[PDB]
Amino acid sequence: IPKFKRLPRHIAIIPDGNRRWALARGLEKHEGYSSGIIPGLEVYDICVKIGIGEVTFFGFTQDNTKRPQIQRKAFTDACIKSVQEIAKRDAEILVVGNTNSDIFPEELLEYTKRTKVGKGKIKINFLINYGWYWDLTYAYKMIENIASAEIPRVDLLIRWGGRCRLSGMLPVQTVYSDIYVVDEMWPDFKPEHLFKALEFYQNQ
Amino acid sequence: FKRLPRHIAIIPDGNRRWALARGLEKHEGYSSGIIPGLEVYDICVKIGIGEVTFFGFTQDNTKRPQIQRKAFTDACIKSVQEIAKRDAEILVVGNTNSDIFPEELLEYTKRTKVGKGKIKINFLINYGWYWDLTYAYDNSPDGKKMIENIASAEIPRVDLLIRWGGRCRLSGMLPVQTVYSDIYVVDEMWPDFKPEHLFKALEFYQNQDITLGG
Ligand SMILES: CCCCCCCCCCCCCCCC(=O)O
Ligand SMILES: [Mg+2]
Repeated sequence: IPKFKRLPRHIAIIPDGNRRWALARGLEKHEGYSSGIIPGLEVYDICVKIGIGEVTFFGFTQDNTKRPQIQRKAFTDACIKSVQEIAKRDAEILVVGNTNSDIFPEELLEYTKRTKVGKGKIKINFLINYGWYWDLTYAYKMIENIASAEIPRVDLLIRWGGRCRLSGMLPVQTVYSDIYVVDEMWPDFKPEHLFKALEFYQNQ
Repeated sequence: FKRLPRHIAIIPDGNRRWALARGLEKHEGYSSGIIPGLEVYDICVKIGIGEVTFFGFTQDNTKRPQIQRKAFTDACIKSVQEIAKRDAEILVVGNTNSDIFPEELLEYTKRTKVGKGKIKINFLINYGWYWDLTYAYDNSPDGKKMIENIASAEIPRVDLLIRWGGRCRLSGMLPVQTVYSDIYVVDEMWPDFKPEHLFKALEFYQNQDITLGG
């Protein structure tokens, strides 16, 4: 672990590339997501270590639910497991997303209010059945009243899978965010990816 | 080009750093930012891009020193006036309820056809993301309204955003329209614009895998 001069208060993670990763290894499109769980744990461990205040994970969106059922099952199960495995660890967990839906997993409903609030420990947010449109129109003041109001400004956003876009992640919080793209697919996560992103951030 | 974006956003950043690096004062770069805009336009009209939105300046850019605000305001006025000469449908979006908004651009705050028109050129002039979103929270009876009633409502979704000056960020440009926008960063400052910059950005967009969804 290298020594850092600047550190971002809030990191956003877009863990994209799961399907392409599976295809490139001769697996089915849906068989990459489960390999996304441990990388989530690695990012958590490294963040708690260097003392990052807040991390927001892109879980899945209402747009992602329009993908085939065998994929939706895979990334929903992968997301559920990811939250549960971070629940085990010492973290203030919040899940933001449209609960008023069959699609939202019952397992995660208990995290839609921040657990272990004000214990002076890292905050980990998950976007689960999230939509930018759903988020903004949640208001009915407004900026304070958006669904994602508890999630503050994003300083550094890191996306895996080589695509440079927000895919509708936190339009309000990301307005000024520095974006770092990793070309490697999420399941091919290396600690070097995160370190190189933190190096990019401190050079601003 | 096989694929073309319907709507390109331009963040013409790097003017001050470009000036400094040529032993000029910070404020003296912006005027060298006018012609590059004209070049982007010509190329966009040539290949038949439907819509281009230029980031002019924000309500945040007005907090900068007065010698700089003067310069980039004048550069923007001149850019619009020079595009107004050509064949474009021109719109300016920004907070007109302010001293800071240039009187010279008030007439363009409703889309204005000039020459043969066709291509839509937008300018963000005294723009702010917070102003844009809250514009809807005026007298909108529901949420289905708000999105349709944001200040920038007339500006549709952005397909490709190209930013000069080597920084990968939106700087609060059209948060609603940029949710799915592919972002291409040119390392060179805006005044150092070469056609190759735009052509590479259009290659990047063409090269995107359409199987992958949003
Ligand atoms: C929550 C951290 C670990 C999650 C493990 C993988 C399952 C999450 C699903 C990944 C897809 C989300 C990113 C898609 C981006 C896009 O829509 O373009
Ligand atoms: Mg700048």
